[PDB]
Amino acid sequence: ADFTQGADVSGNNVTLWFKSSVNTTWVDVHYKVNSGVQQNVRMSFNAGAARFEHTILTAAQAEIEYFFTYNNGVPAYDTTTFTYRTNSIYSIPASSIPQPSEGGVSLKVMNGTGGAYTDDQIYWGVIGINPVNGKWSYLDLAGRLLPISSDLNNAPGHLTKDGINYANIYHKISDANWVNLPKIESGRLFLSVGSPLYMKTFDDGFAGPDLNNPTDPNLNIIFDFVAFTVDKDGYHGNTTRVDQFGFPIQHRLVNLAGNYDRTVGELESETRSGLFAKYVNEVPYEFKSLGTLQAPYRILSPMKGPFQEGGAYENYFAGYSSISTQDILLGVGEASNPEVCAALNRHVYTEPDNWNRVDQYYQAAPANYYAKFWHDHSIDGLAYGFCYDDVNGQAAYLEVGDPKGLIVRVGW
Ligand SMILES: OC[C@H]1O[C@@H](O[C@@H]2[C@@H](O)[C@H](O[C@@H]3[C@@H](O)[C@H](O[C@@H]4[C@@H](O)[C@H](O[C@@H]5[C@@H](O)[C@H](O)O[C@H](CO)[C@H]5O)O[C@H](CO)[C@H]4O)O[C@H](CO)[C@H]3O)O[C@H](CO)[C@H]2O)[C@H](O)[C@@H](O)[C@@H]1O
Ligand SMILES: OC[C@H]1O[C@@H](O[C@@H]2[C@@H](O)[C@H](O[C@@H]3[C@@H](O)[C@H](O[C@@H]4[C@@H](O)[C@H](O)O[C@H](CO)[C@H]4O)O[C@H](CO)[C@H]3O)O[C@H](CO)[C@H]2O)[C@H](O)[C@@H](O)[C@@H]1O
Repeated sequence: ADFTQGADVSGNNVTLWFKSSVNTTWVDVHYKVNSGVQQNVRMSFNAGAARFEHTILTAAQAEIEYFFTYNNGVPAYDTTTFTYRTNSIYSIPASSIPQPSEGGVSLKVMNGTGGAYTDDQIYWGVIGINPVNGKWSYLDLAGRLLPISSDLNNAPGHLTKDGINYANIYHKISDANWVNLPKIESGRLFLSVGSPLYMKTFDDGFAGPDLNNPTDPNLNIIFDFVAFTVDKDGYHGNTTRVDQFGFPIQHRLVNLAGNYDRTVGELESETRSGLFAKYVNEVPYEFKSLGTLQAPYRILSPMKGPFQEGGAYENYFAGYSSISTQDILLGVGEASNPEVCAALNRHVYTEPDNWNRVDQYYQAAPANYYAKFWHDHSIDGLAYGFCYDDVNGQAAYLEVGDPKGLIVRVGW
């Protein structure tokens, strides 16, 4: 008659839930709040979560004693009495992932902020190219890629900030448990806390946040994103700190055959405030302001800071190679070759025998210590700290040919 049960807390409310693994079509919950009149409620079935739920208002502060009556076939059964009063990305059972449709992947955006934000305060949006017709599109909750356009910015329901209209392509975590992510080219899953992002869409693309612009509408918004392509060869995706860090993210990919289940991202035990505080202590002086200039919204990548052309540290790599600091940090020009770029960022360039020896990376200056930071505080030391961190398999990148589920957790 097995079941799992629990009490989800959100704001001042407590949602009792009952998930049956048997032949159950109805569930009554019987509860007492600080020993009051016994409430007996026929619970509602939440299809997305595949569980019965009943929300008790303004009771998060209270003591709740509850048990359930449920059927298993014809007869009814009672559970024992439970009492109120993990959230880990690993706690989502693979068995609970719904089968994706049309060669897609089931996507869950999960709230891991430990009470910092509620589900209805975390926003997400998927934008990318639909390979069906090559049209730039956004994902709806039905799993459909809808074409974006300039008109979308002004369509009914559009967003507005300081008198300017922006496409409303975003959803709240509270809007869905799972969404089908169909095949998509250069997709991005934008994530933001407190508000959506404000990004102009066009008939042939969109303009994202410009962290070099003092008046960018997203400068004072805490956001991040995951990148993915879903094609005939399956799911391929990553988190990235190549441009900025907004908040901890974990990215778990699970396959159909049941032999692939991998997760990359910041360690779940790292806190956002922890990371800002450690960043300014751990990195050498030249990299410190990357963590302060646009605090508390983000930590900046070096080329968005004083390592840029004309900046105070525009010659940070000067003695080490003849190749410019800017070429190195962005993997362009004389550092367009991935292995060269990688070795320079890691300070192993002058020792070819060490290019693929992880324990020798970042052992002397000058080096990309911003990139090093993300490796030090990420699962399995994997991170996209700079553009070519995938050299020697060091990036927070995952792929599988038969994807079932992708879980993306917003940490804090
Ligand atoms: O790095 C310095 C420059 O950074 C730029 O901004 C970055 C921006 O370009 C990047 O956008 C991501 C897209 O590049 C990415 O699109 C994917 C392709 O990268 C990729 O091709 C592979 C290729 O990697 C390999 O070499 O050969 C394969 C042969 O087929 C090929 O498949 O193909 C993918 C499959 O189509 C394609 O999706 O998509 C991502 C989203 O999914 C984008 O995030 O993102 C960076 C981080 O945000 C940006 O820094 C600047 O524009 C430049 O000025 C800088 O010099
Ligand atoms: O300046 C150096 C270069 O930096 C480039 O930006 C990279 C960006 O390219 C990288 O995007 C990844 C892709 O690497 C990844 O590609 C997959 C292939 O690796 C695989 O073999 O094929 C599959 C298709 O089946 C591809 O998906 O795909 C993911 C998901 O879309 C992308 O996120 O990510 C880096 C970290 O953000 C980023 O720095 C830039 O694009 C180059 O133009 C530039 O020369």
